[PDB]
Amino acid sequence: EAPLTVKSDMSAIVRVMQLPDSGLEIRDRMWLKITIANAVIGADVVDWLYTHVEGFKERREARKYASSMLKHGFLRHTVNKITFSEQCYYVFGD
Repeated sequence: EAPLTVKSDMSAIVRVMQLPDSGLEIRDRMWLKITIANAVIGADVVDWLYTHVEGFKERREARKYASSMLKHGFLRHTVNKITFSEQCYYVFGD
């Protein structure tokens, strides 16, 4: 299992996914049948956590961690501030 589980340093989690050798990779993705130079959103961030590592009960606990990861401010959305969603392709933040 990945070097994480679920309670790993939120900042450490986002950092991992960012790593070009994590599995998710945040820089290039596909959506709507197009190609973007920076996409992932909580949706992908999740599929990764669960994929790369694990520890969450189910899709619930999983989505719970991802959301908590975004709120922390480790992710950037296109809304008022952040407010997780996992629907509108987003990009890490800082």
